[PDB]
Amino acid sequence: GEELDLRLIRTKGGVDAALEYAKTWSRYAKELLAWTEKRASYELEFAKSTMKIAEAGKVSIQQQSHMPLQYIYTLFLEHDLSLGTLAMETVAQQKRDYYQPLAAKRTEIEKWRKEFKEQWMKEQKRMNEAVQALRRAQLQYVQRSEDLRARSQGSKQQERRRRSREEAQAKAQEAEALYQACVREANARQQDLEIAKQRIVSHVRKLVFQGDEVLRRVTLSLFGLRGAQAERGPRAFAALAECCAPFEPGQRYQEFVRAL
Amino acid sequence: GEELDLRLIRTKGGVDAALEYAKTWSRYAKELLAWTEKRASYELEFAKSTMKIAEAGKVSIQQQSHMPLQYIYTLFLEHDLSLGTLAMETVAQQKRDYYQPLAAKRTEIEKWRKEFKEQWMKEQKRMNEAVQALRRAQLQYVQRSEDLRARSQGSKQQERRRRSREEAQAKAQEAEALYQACVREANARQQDLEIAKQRIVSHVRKLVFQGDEVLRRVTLSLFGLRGAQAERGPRAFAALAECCAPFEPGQRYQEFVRAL
Repeated sequence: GEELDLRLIRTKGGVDAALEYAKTWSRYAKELLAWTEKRASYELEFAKSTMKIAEAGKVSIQQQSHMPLQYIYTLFLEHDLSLGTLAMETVAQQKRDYYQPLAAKRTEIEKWRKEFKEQWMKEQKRMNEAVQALRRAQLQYVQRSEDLRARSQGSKQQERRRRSREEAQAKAQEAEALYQACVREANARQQDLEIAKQRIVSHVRKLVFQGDEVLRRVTLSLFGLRGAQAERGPRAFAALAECCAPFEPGQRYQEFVRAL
Repeated sequence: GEELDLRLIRTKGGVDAALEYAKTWSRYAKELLAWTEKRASYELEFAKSTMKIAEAGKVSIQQQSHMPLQYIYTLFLEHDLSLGTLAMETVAQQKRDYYQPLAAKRTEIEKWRKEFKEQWMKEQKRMNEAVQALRRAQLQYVQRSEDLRARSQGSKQQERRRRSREEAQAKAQEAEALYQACVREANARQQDLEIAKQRIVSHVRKLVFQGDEVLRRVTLSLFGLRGAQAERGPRAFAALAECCAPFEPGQRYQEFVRAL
Protein backbone atom coordinates (compact mmCIF):
# COMPACT_ATOMS: atom_id res chain seq x y z
CA GLY A 1 0.00 0.00 0.00
CA GLU A 2 2.30 2.76 1.36
CA GLU A 3 5.18 0.54 0.07
CA LEU A 4 3.72 0.66 -3.54
CA ASP A 5 3.52 4.52 -3.44
CA LEU A 6 7.22 4.58 -2.37
CA ARG A 7 8.33 2.19 -5.19
CA LEU A 8 6.64 4.69 -7.59
CA ILE A 9 7.87 7.92 -5.80
CA ARG A 10 11.50 6.55 -6.20
CA THR A 11 10.89 6.13 -9.99
CA LYS A 12 11.59 9.43 -11.90
CA GLY A 13 8.17 9.99 -13.56
CA GLY A 14 6.14 7.88 -11.12
CA VAL A 15 3.53 10.66 -10.75
CA ASP A 16 3.17 10.79 -14.58
CA ALA A 17 3.05 6.96 -14.76
CA ALA A 18 0.30 6.88 -12.04
CA LEU A 19 -1.60 9.73 -13.79
CA GLU A 20 -1.22 7.88 -17.13
CA TYR A 21 -2.61 4.67 -15.49
CA ALA A 22 -5.68 6.73 -14.42
CA LYS A 23 -6.10 8.11 -18.01
CA THR A 24 -5.90 4.52 -19.48
CA TRP A 25 -8.36 3.18 -16.80
CA SER A 26 -10.91 5.92 -17.69
CA ARG A 27 -10.62 5.28 -21.48
CA TYR A 28 -11.07 1.53 -20.74
CA ALA A 29 -14.25 2.22 -18.68
CA LYS A 30 -15.35 4.63 -21.45
CA GLU A 31 -14.92 1.89 -24.16
CA LEU A 32 -16.73 -0.71 -21.97
CA LEU A 33 -19.55 1.80 -21.34
CA ALA A 34 -19.83 2.58 -25.13
CA TRP A 35 -19.91 -1.10 -26.16
CA THR A 36 -22.71 -2.06 -23.68
CA GLU A 37 -24.77 1.07 -24.68
CA LYS A 38 -24.32 0.29 -28.45
CA ARG A 39 -25.17 -3.41 -27.82
CA ALA A 40 -28.30 -2.37 -25.76
CA SER A 41 -29.44 -0.11 -28.67
CA TYR A 42 -29.18 -3.06 -31.17
CA GLU A 43 -31.20 -5.27 -28.80
CA LEU A 44 -33.89 -2.55 -28.49
CA GLU A 45 -34.17 -2.44 -32.30
CA PHE A 46 -34.34 -6.28 -32.31
CA ALA A 47 -37.10 -6.33 -29.61
CA LYS A 48 -39.05 -3.53 -31.37
CA SER A 49 -38.82 -5.14 -34.84
CA THR A 50 -39.61 -8.77 -33.78
CA MET A 51 -42.52 -7.54 -31.59
CA LYS A 52 -44.09 -5.73 -34.64
CA ILE A 53 -44.25 -8.90 -36.79
CA ALA A 54 -45.19 -11.21 -33.81
CA GLU A 55 -48.17 -8.92 -32.98
CA ALA A 56 -49.23 -8.83 -36.68
CA GLY A 57 -48.88 -12.64 -36.74
CA LYS A 58 -51.12 -12.83 -33.61
CA VAL A 59 -53.88 -10.55 -35.04
CA SER A 60 -53.87 -12.67 -38.22
CA ILE A 61 -53.79 -16.26 -36.62
CA GLN A 62 -56.60 -15.41 -34.13
CA GLN A 63 -58.97 -14.75 -37.12
CA GLN A 64 -58.36 -18.27 -38.54
CA SER A 65 -60.47 -21.36 -37.92
CA HIS A 66 -59.44 -25.08 -37.92
CA MET A 67 -55.81 -24.37 -38.83
CA PRO A 68 -53.20 -27.02 -37.85
CA LEU A 69 -51.00 -26.16 -34.76
CA GLN A 70 -52.96 -22.89 -34.47
CA TYR A 71 -52.64 -22.87 -30.63
CA ILE A 72 -48.96 -23.91 -30.72
CA TYR A 73 -48.22 -20.98 -33.10
CA THR A 74 -50.30 -18.56 -31.02
CA LEU A 75 -48.09 -19.57 -27.98
CA PHE A 76 -44.91 -19.39 -30.12
CA LEU A 77 -45.80 -15.85 -31.38
CA GLU A 78 -46.74 -14.85 -27.75
CA HIS A 79 -43.39 -16.22 -26.43
CA ASP A 80 -41.59 -13.92 -28.92
CA LEU A 81 -43.63 -10.97 -27.55
CA SER A 82 -42.67 -11.94 -23.92
CA LEU A 83 -38.97 -12.13 -24.89
CA GLY A 84 -39.27 -8.69 -26.50
CA THR A 85 -40.83 -7.28 -23.24
CA LEU A 86 -38.11 -9.02 -21.14
CA ALA A 87 -35.37 -7.59 -23.42
CA MET A 88 -36.66 -3.95 -23.06
CA GLU A 89 -36.83 -4.38 -19.21
CA THR A 90 -33.32 -5.96 -19.13
CA VAL A 91 -31.91 -2.97 -21.18
CA ALA A 92 -33.61 -0.45 -18.80
CA GLN A 93 -32.19 -2.27 -15.72
CA GLN A 94 -28.68 -2.45 -17.34
CA LYS A 95 -28.75 1.37 -17.96
CA ARG A 96 -29.63 1.71 -14.22
CA ASP A 97 -27.47 -1.03 -12.53
CA TYR A 98 -24.44 -0.95 -14.86
CA TYR A 99 -24.13 2.24 -17.03
CA GLN A 100 -25.02 4.86 -14.34
CA PRO A 101 -22.74 3.67 -11.37
CA LEU A 102 -19.77 2.94 -13.73
CA ALA A 103 -20.22 6.20 -15.69
CA ALA A 104 -20.50 8.16 -12.36
CA LYS A 105 -17.31 6.59 -10.92
CA ARG A 106 -15.43 7.18 -14.24
CA THR A 107 -16.31 10.92 -14.48
CA GLU A 108 -15.31 11.23 -10.73
CA ILE A 109 -11.86 9.65 -11.47
CA GLU A 110 -11.50 12.00 -14.54
CA LYS A 111 -12.30 15.11 -12.48
CA TRP A 112 -9.67 14.06 -9.86
CA ARG A 113 -7.11 13.04 -12.56
CA LYS A 114 -7.46 16.47 -14.31
CA GLU A 115 -7.07 18.26 -10.90
CA PHE A 116 -3.93 16.25 -9.91
CA LYS A 117 -2.31 16.94 -13.35
CA GLU A 118 -2.76 20.76 -12.89
CA GLN A 119 -1.44 20.52 -9.26
CA TRP A 120 1.59 18.54 -10.60
CA MET A 121 2.27 21.20 -13.29
CA LYS A 122 1.94 23.96 -10.66
CA GLU A 123 4.49 22.33 -8.17
CA GLN A 124 7.01 21.70 -11.02
CA LYS A 125 6.57 25.32 -12.31
CA ARG A 126 7.33 26.55 -8.72
CA MET A 127 10.53 24.42 -8.68
CA ASN A 128 11.74 25.75 -12.09
CA GLU A 129 11.01 29.33 -10.78
CA ALA A 130 13.18 28.66 -7.63
CA VAL A 131 16.07 27.24 -9.80
CA GLN A 132 15.85 30.21 -12.20
CA ALA A 133 15.80 32.72 -9.27
CA LEU A 134 18.92 30.89 -7.83
CA ARG A 135 20.84 31.14 -11.20
CA ARG A 136 20.11 34.91 -11.29
CA ALA A 137 21.18 35.33 -7.64
CA GLN A 138 24.41 33.35 -8.40
CA LEU A 139 25.28 35.58 -11.43
CA GLN A 140 24.43 38.68 -9.31
CA TYR A 141 26.93 37.57 -6.65
CA VAL A 142 29.64 37.00 -9.38
CA GLN A 143 29.09 40.67 -10.50
CA ARG A 144 29.21 42.05 -6.90
CA SER A 145 32.35 39.98 -6.26
CA GLU A 146 33.99 41.39 -9.49
CA ASP A 147 32.97 44.92 -8.31
CA LEU A 148 34.54 44.46 -4.86
CA ARG A 149 37.80 43.11 -6.45
CA ALA A 150 38.00 46.24 -8.70
CA ARG A 151 37.87 48.39 -5.48
CA SER A 152 40.66 46.23 -3.92
CA GLN A 153 43.74 46.94 -6.12
CA GLY A 154 45.87 49.11 -3.75
CA SER A 155 44.81 60.40 2.58
CA LYS A 156 41.78 62.23 1.07
CA GLN A 157 42.05 59.58 -1.73
CA GLN A 158 42.81 56.81 0.88
CA GLU A 159 39.57 57.50 2.89
CA ARG A 160 37.60 57.50 -0.40
CA ARG A 161 39.22 54.16 -1.56
CA ARG A 162 38.32 52.65 1.87
CA ARG A 163 34.69 53.92 1.59
CA SER A 164 34.23 52.41 -1.96
CA ARG A 165 35.79 49.10 -0.82
CA GLU A 166 33.52 48.99 2.30
CA GLU A 167 30.32 49.67 0.17
CA ALA A 168 31.20 47.09 -2.54
CA GLN A 169 31.89 44.64 0.35
CA ALA A 170 28.39 45.37 1.84
CA LYS A 171 26.76 44.71 -1.59
CA ALA A 172 28.87 41.53 -2.06
CA GLN A 173 27.74 40.28 1.41
CA GLU A 174 24.03 41.04 0.71
CA ALA A 175 24.21 39.25 -2.75
CA GLU A 176 25.96 36.31 -1.00
CA ALA A 177 23.14 36.10 1.65
CA LEU A 178 20.55 36.31 -1.18
CA TYR A 179 22.06 33.53 -3.41
CA GLN A 180 22.37 31.32 -0.28
CA ALA A 181 18.72 32.02 0.67
CA CYS A 182 17.85 31.01 -2.99
CA VAL A 183 19.64 27.63 -2.49
CA ARG A 184 17.44 27.05 0.65
CA GLU A 185 14.22 28.14 -1.21
CA ALA A 186 15.06 25.73 -4.09
CA ASN A 187 15.73 22.98 -1.49
CA ALA A 188 12.31 23.85 0.10
CA ARG A 189 10.52 23.51 -3.33
CA GLN A 190 12.35 20.18 -3.85
CA GLN A 191 10.94 18.79 -0.56
CA ASP A 192 7.52 20.24 -1.65
CA LEU A 193 7.61 18.18 -4.93
CA GLU A 194 8.20 15.08 -2.74
CA ILE A 195 5.08 15.93 -0.59
CA ALA A 196 3.08 16.34 -3.82
CA LYS A 197 4.69 13.09 -5.22
CA GLN A 198 3.35 10.93 -2.31
CA ARG A 199 -0.04 12.82 -2.10
CA ILE A 200 -0.81 12.41 -5.85
CA VAL A 201 0.25 8.72 -6.19
CA SER A 202 -1.57 7.63 -2.94
CA HIS A 203 -4.81 9.32 -4.06
CA VAL A 204 -4.52 7.86 -7.61
CA ARG A 205 -4.04 4.32 -6.03
CA LYS A 206 -7.11 4.84 -3.75
CA LEU A 207 -9.24 6.10 -6.72
CA VAL A 208 -8.20 3.11 -8.89
CA PHE A 209 -9.09 0.73 -5.96
CA GLN A 210 -12.55 2.41 -5.80
CA GLY A 211 -13.05 2.25 -9.57
CA ASP A 212 -12.15 -1.48 -9.51
CA GLU A 213 -14.69 -1.91 -6.65
CA VAL A 214 -17.53 -0.36 -8.75
CA LEU A 215 -16.42 -2.22 -11.94
CA ARG A 216 -16.48 -5.72 -10.28
CA ARG A 217 -19.83 -4.94 -8.57
CA VAL A 218 -21.66 -3.69 -11.70
CA THR A 219 -20.12 -6.49 -13.88
CA LEU A 220 -21.32 -9.15 -11.41
CA SER A 221 -24.82 -7.58 -11.40
CA LEU A 222 -24.77 -7.40 -15.28
CA PHE A 223 -23.91 -11.16 -15.59
CA GLY A 224 -26.65 -12.06 -13.06
CA LEU A 225 -29.12 -9.91 -15.05
CA ARG A 226 -28.20 -11.40 -18.51
CA GLY A 227 -28.00 -14.88 -16.86
CA ALA A 228 -31.64 -14.42 -15.67
CA GLN A 229 -32.64 -13.36 -19.23
CA ALA A 230 -30.94 -16.42 -20.85
CA GLU A 231 -32.90 -18.84 -18.50
CA ARG A 232 -36.32 -18.00 -20.17
CA GLY A 233 -35.35 -19.67 -23.51
CA PRO A 234 -34.74 -23.49 -23.16
CA ARG A 235 -37.80 -24.42 -21.02
CA ALA A 236 -40.05 -22.50 -23.50
CA PHE A 237 -38.99 -24.41 -26.66
CA ALA A 238 -38.97 -27.84 -24.89
CA ALA A 239 -42.55 -27.06 -23.70
CA LEU A 240 -43.59 -25.97 -27.25
CA ALA A 241 -42.05 -29.24 -28.61
CA GLU A 242 -44.01 -31.25 -25.95
CA CYS A 243 -47.29 -29.54 -27.19
CA CYS A 244 -46.75 -31.09 -30.67
CA ALA A 245 -47.11 -34.73 -29.34
CA PRO A 246 -51.03 -34.83 -29.06
CA PHE A 247 -51.50 -33.23 -32.57
CA GLU A 248 -52.87 -35.60 -35.24
CA PRO A 249 -52.70 -34.60 -38.98
CA GLY A 250 -56.11 -34.04 -40.64
CA GLN A 251 -57.94 -33.66 -37.23
CA ARG A 252 -58.61 -29.93 -37.87
CA TYR A 253 -60.03 -30.43 -41.40
CA GLN A 254 -62.25 -33.20 -39.87
CA GLU A 255 -63.42 -30.65 -37.18
CA PHE A 256 -63.95 -28.11 -40.02
CA VAL A 257 -66.19 -30.55 -42.06
CA ARG A 258 -68.23 -31.49 -38.90
CA ALA A 259 -68.69 -27.72 -38.09
CA LEU A 260 -70.00 -27.20 -41.68
CA GLY B 1 -62.12 -40.95 -43.90
CA GLU B 2 -64.47 -42.05 -46.73
CA GLU B 3 -67.31 -41.14 -44.27
CA LEU B 4 -65.97 -37.50 -44.00
CA ASP B 5 -65.91 -37.12 -47.85
CA LEU B 6 -69.58 -38.31 -47.92
CA ARG B 7 -70.69 -35.84 -45.17
CA LEU B 8 -69.17 -33.10 -47.41
CA ILE B 9 -70.46 -34.53 -50.80
CA ARG B 10 -74.05 -34.43 -49.26
CA THR B 11 -73.54 -30.71 -48.42
CA LYS B 12 -74.43 -28.44 -51.43
CA GLY B 13 -71.09 -26.60 -51.90
CA GLY B 14 -68.90 -29.19 -50.17
CA VAL B 15 -66.39 -29.13 -53.05
CA ASP B 16 -66.16 -25.30 -52.73
CA ALA B 17 -65.90 -25.58 -48.92
CA ALA B 18 -63.07 -28.18 -49.25
CA LEU B 19 -61.33 -26.04 -51.93
CA GLU B 20 -61.75 -22.96 -49.69
CA TYR B 21 -60.19 -24.92 -46.74
CA ALA B 22 -57.16 -25.63 -49.01
CA LYS B 23 -56.91 -21.88 -49.96
CA THR B 24 -57.03 -20.86 -46.22
CA TRP B 25 -54.43 -23.59 -45.30
CA SER B 26 -52.02 -22.28 -47.99
CA ARG B 27 -52.41 -18.61 -46.88
CA TYR B 28 -51.79 -19.77 -43.27
CA ALA B 29 -48.58 -21.62 -44.30
CA LYS B 30 -47.66 -18.54 -46.40
CA GLU B 31 -48.08 -16.20 -43.34
CA LEU B 32 -46.11 -18.61 -41.08
CA LEU B 33 -43.36 -18.84 -43.74
CA ALA B 34 -43.24 -14.97 -44.06
CA TRP B 35 -43.05 -14.39 -40.29
CA THR B 36 -40.13 -16.86 -39.73
CA GLU B 37 -38.23 -15.42 -42.78
CA LYS B 38 -38.77 -11.78 -41.54
CA ARG B 39 -37.77 -12.82 -37.98
CA ALA B 40 -34.61 -14.62 -39.36
CA SER B 41 -33.64 -11.42 -41.28
CA TYR B 42 -33.88 -9.30 -38.04
CA GLU B 43 -31.70 -11.85 -36.21
CA LEU B 44 -29.11 -11.73 -39.03
CA GLU B 45 -28.96 -7.93 -38.68
CA PHE B 46 -28.65 -8.38 -34.88
CA ALA B 47 -25.80 -10.95 -35.25
CA LYS B 48 -24.01 -8.80 -37.88
CA SER B 49 -24.30 -5.56 -35.85
CA THR B 50 -23.34 -7.02 -32.41
CA MET B 51 -20.41 -8.93 -33.99
CA LYS B 52 -19.00 -5.63 -35.46
CA ILE B 53 -18.80 -3.88 -32.07
CA ALA B 54 -17.68 -7.07 -30.17
CA GLU B 55 -14.76 -7.51 -32.64
CA ALA B 56 -13.83 -3.79 -32.31
CA GLY B 57 -14.04 -4.20 -28.51
CA LYS B 58 -11.69 -7.25 -28.78
CA VAL B 59 -9.07 -5.45 -30.96
CA SER B 60 -9.10 -2.55 -28.47
CA ILE B 61 -8.99 -4.57 -25.10
CA GLN B 62 -6.13 -6.84 -26.34
CA GLN B 63 -3.89 -3.70 -26.71
CA GLN B 64 -4.42 -2.73 -23.02
CA SER B 65 -2.18 -3.65 -20.10
CA HIS B 66 -3.06 -4.13 -16.37
CA MET B 67 -6.75 -3.27 -16.85
CA PRO B 68 -9.22 -4.66 -14.26
CA LEU B 69 -11.35 -7.71 -15.41
CA GLN B 70 -9.50 -7.53 -18.76
CA TYR B 71 -9.69 -11.35 -19.23
CA ILE B 72 -13.34 -11.52 -18.06
CA TYR B 73 -14.26 -8.84 -20.65
CA THR B 74 -12.21 -10.53 -23.38
CA LEU B 75 -14.28 -13.75 -22.67
CA PHE B 76 -17.53 -11.73 -22.49
CA LEU B 77 -16.82 -10.02 -25.88
CA GLU B 78 -15.79 -13.46 -27.34
CA HIS B 79 -19.05 -15.06 -26.03
CA ASP B 80 -21.01 -12.38 -27.95
CA LEU B 81 -19.04 -13.31 -31.11
CA SER B 82 -19.84 -17.06 -30.56
CA LEU B 83 -23.56 -16.27 -30.13
CA GLY B 84 -23.44 -14.24 -33.36
CA THR B 85 -21.83 -17.24 -35.21
CA LEU B 86 -24.41 -19.64 -33.64
CA ALA B 87 -27.28 -17.31 -34.70
CA MET B 88 -26.11 -17.18 -38.39
CA GLU B 89 -25.80 -21.05 -38.44
CA THR B 90 -29.25 -21.45 -36.77
CA VAL B 91 -30.83 -19.10 -39.44
CA ALA B 92 -29.15 -21.11 -42.28
CA GLN B 93 -30.40 -24.43 -40.80
CA GLN B 94 -33.95 -22.98 -40.31
CA LYS B 95 -34.04 -21.90 -44.03
CA ARG B 96 -33.05 -25.54 -44.85
CA ASP B 97 -35.05 -27.62 -42.26
CA TYR B 98 -38.16 -25.41 -41.96
CA TYR B 99 -38.65 -22.88 -44.85
CA GLN B 100 -37.77 -25.21 -47.80
CA PRO B 101 -39.91 -28.38 -46.91
CA LEU B 102 -42.93 -26.24 -45.80
CA ALA B 103 -42.67 -23.89 -48.81
CA ALA B 104 -42.35 -26.94 -51.17
CA LYS B 105 -45.43 -28.68 -49.68
CA ARG B 106 -47.44 -25.39 -49.80
CA THR B 107 -46.70 -24.67 -53.51
CA GLU B 108 -47.59 -28.39 -54.24
CA ILE B 109 -51.00 -27.97 -52.47
CA GLU B 110 -51.55 -24.66 -54.42
CA LYS B 111 -50.80 -26.30 -57.78
CA TRP B 112 -53.30 -29.12 -56.97
CA ARG B 113 -55.91 -26.66 -55.55
CA LYS B 114 -55.74 -24.50 -58.75
CA GLU B 115 -56.09 -27.68 -60.92
CA PHE B 116 -59.12 -29.02 -58.95
CA LYS B 117 -60.87 -25.59 -59.17
CA GLU B 118 -60.55 -25.56 -63.03
CA GLN B 119 -61.74 -29.25 -63.18
CA TRP B 120 -64.74 -28.27 -60.96
CA MET B 121 -65.61 -25.31 -63.25
CA LYS B 122 -65.29 -27.57 -66.31
CA GLU B 123 -67.69 -30.33 -64.91
CA GLN B 124 -70.28 -27.67 -63.86
CA LYS B 125 -70.02 -25.94 -67.31
CA ARG B 126 -70.71 -29.39 -68.94
CA MET B 127 -73.82 -29.80 -66.72
CA ASN B 128 -75.19 -26.30 -67.59
CA GLU B 129 -74.55 -27.14 -71.33
CA ALA B 130 -76.59 -30.43 -70.97
CA VAL B 131 -79.50 -28.56 -69.21
CA GLN B 132 -79.46 -25.81 -71.88
CA ALA B 133 -79.41 -28.41 -74.71
CA LEU B 134 -82.41 -30.18 -72.98
CA ARG B 135 -84.45 -26.88 -72.75
CA ARG B 136 -83.87 -26.31 -76.50
CA ALA B 137 -84.83 -29.92 -77.33
CA GLN B 138 -88.01 -29.52 -75.17
CA LEU B 139 -89.06 -26.27 -76.98
CA GLN B 140 -88.26 -27.98 -80.34
CA TYR B 141 -90.62 -30.84 -79.48
CA VAL B 142 -93.39 -28.30 -78.50
CA GLN B 143 -93.02 -26.73 -82.02
CA ARG B 144 -93.07 -30.14 -83.82
CA SER B 145 -96.11 -31.14 -81.74
CA GLU B 146 -97.91 -27.83 -82.69
CA ASP B 147 -96.98 -28.54 -86.37
CA LEU B 148 -98.42 -32.08 -86.28
CA ARG B 149 -101.67 -30.78 -84.65
CA ALA B 150 -102.07 -28.18 -87.48
CA ARG B 151 -101.91 -31.12 -90.00
CA SER B 152 -104.57 -33.02 -87.96
CA GLN B 153 -107.74 -30.87 -88.30
CA GLY B 154 -109.87 -33.04 -90.67
CA SER B 155 -109.02 -37.93 -102.66
CA LYS B 156 -106.11 -36.10 -104.40
CA GLN B 157 -106.38 -33.65 -101.42
CA GLN B 158 -106.94 -36.60 -98.96
CA GLU B 159 -103.67 -38.39 -100.00
CA ARG B 160 -101.81 -35.05 -99.66
CA ARG B 161 -103.34 -34.36 -96.16
CA ARG B 162 -102.28 -37.91 -95.10
CA ARG B 163 -98.71 -37.35 -96.45
CA SER B 164 -98.31 -33.99 -94.54
CA ARG B 165 -99.71 -35.58 -91.34
CA GLU B 166 -97.34 -38.60 -91.68
CA GLU B 167 -94.23 -36.29 -92.21
CA ALA B 168 -95.10 -33.94 -89.28
CA GLN B 169 -95.61 -37.13 -87.18
CA ALA B 170 -92.10 -38.39 -88.20
CA LYS B 171 -90.55 -35.00 -87.18
CA ALA B 172 -92.56 -34.99 -83.90
CA GLN B 173 -91.27 -38.55 -83.12
CA GLU B 174 -87.62 -37.62 -83.91
CA ALA B 175 -87.84 -34.41 -81.71
CA GLU B 176 -89.42 -36.56 -78.95
CA ALA B 177 -86.51 -39.11 -79.15
CA LEU B 178 -84.03 -36.18 -79.10
CA TYR B 179 -85.50 -34.37 -76.03
CA GLN B 180 -85.63 -37.74 -74.20
CA ALA B 181 -81.97 -38.46 -75.13
CA CYS B 182 -81.19 -34.93 -73.72
CA VAL B 183 -82.84 -35.90 -70.36
CA ARG B 184 -80.52 -39.00 -70.25
CA GLU B 185 -77.40 -36.90 -71.20
CA ALA B 186 -78.25 -34.36 -68.43
CA ASN B 187 -78.73 -37.30 -66.00
CA ALA B 188 -75.29 -38.64 -67.16
CA ARG B 189 -73.60 -35.22 -66.47
CA GLN B 190 -75.33 -35.17 -63.04
CA GLN B 191 -73.76 -38.54 -62.11
CA ASP B 192 -70.43 -37.16 -63.53
CA LEU B 193 -70.55 -34.15 -61.09
CA GLU B 194 -70.95 -36.73 -58.26
CA ILE B 195 -67.79 -38.64 -59.46
CA ALA B 196 -65.92 -35.31 -59.55
CA LYS B 197 -67.45 -34.37 -56.10
CA GLN B 198 -65.94 -37.47 -54.36
CA ARG B 199 -62.62 -37.33 -56.36
CA ILE B 200 -61.95 -33.62 -55.53
CA VAL B 201 -62.89 -33.77 -51.80
CA SER B 202 -60.93 -37.06 -51.16
CA HIS B 203 -57.79 -35.62 -52.81
CA VAL B 204 -58.15 -32.28 -50.92
CA ARG B 205 -58.44 -34.30 -47.59
CA LYS B 206 -55.31 -36.39 -48.48
CA LEU B 207 -53.34 -33.21 -49.44
CA VAL B 208 -54.33 -31.45 -46.18
CA PHE B 209 -53.26 -34.61 -44.20
CA GLN B 210 -49.86 -34.44 -46.00
CA GLY B 211 -49.48 -30.70 -45.40
CA ASP B 212 -50.24 -31.23 -41.67
CA GLU B 213 -47.59 -34.04 -41.68
CA VAL B 214 -44.88 -31.66 -43.05
CA LEU B 215 -46.03 -28.76 -40.79
CA ARG B 216 -45.78 -30.82 -37.52
CA ARG B 217 -42.41 -32.30 -38.61
CA VAL B 218 -40.73 -28.97 -39.53
CA THR B 219 -42.24 -27.20 -36.44
CA LEU B 220 -40.86 -29.93 -34.14
CA SER B 221 -37.42 -29.62 -35.81
CA LEU B 222 -37.60 -25.76 -35.52
CA PHE B 223 -38.34 -25.93 -31.72
CA GLY B 224 -35.48 -28.45 -31.22
CA LEU B 225 -33.15 -26.12 -33.20
CA ARG B 226 -34.14 -22.90 -31.27
CA GLY B 227 -34.15 -24.96 -28.01
CA ALA B 228 -30.50 -25.96 -28.73
CA GLN B 229 -29.65 -22.26 -29.39
CA ALA B 230 -31.29 -21.09 -26.10
CA GLU B 231 -29.17 -23.63 -24.05
CA ARG B 232 -25.84 -21.75 -24.79
CA GLY B 233 -26.86 -18.67 -22.70
CA PRO B 234 -27.31 -19.49 -18.93
CA ARG B 235 -24.15 -21.61 -18.37
CA ALA B 236 -22.05 -18.85 -20.04
CA PHE B 237 -23.15 -15.98 -17.74
CA ALA B 238 -22.98 -18.15 -14.55
CA ALA B 239 -19.39 -19.10 -15.58
CA LEU B 240 -18.51 -15.41 -16.26
CA ALA B 241 -19.98 -14.51 -12.80
CA GLU B 242 -17.86 -17.31 -11.20
CA CYS B 243 -14.69 -15.76 -12.85
CA CYS B 244 -15.28 -12.52 -10.88
CA ALA B 245 -14.74 -14.26 -7.44
CA PRO B 246 -10.82 -14.40 -7.50
CA PHE B 247 -10.52 -10.71 -8.67
CA GLU B 248 -9.15 -8.29 -6.05
CA PRO B 249 -9.48 -4.47 -6.58
CA GLY B 250 -6.14 -2.62 -7.05
CA GLN B 251 -4.22 -5.89 -7.90
CA ARG B 252 -3.71 -4.79 -11.54
CA TYR B 253 -2.39 -1.29 -10.67
CA GLN B 254 -0.02 -3.06 -8.18
CA GLU B 255 1.14 -5.38 -11.07
CA PHE B 256 1.49 -2.24 -13.26
CA VAL B 257 3.74 -0.43 -10.67
CA ARG B 258 5.92 -3.60 -10.19
CA ALA B 259 6.26 -3.93 -14.04
CA LEU B 260 7.44 -0.26 -14.16
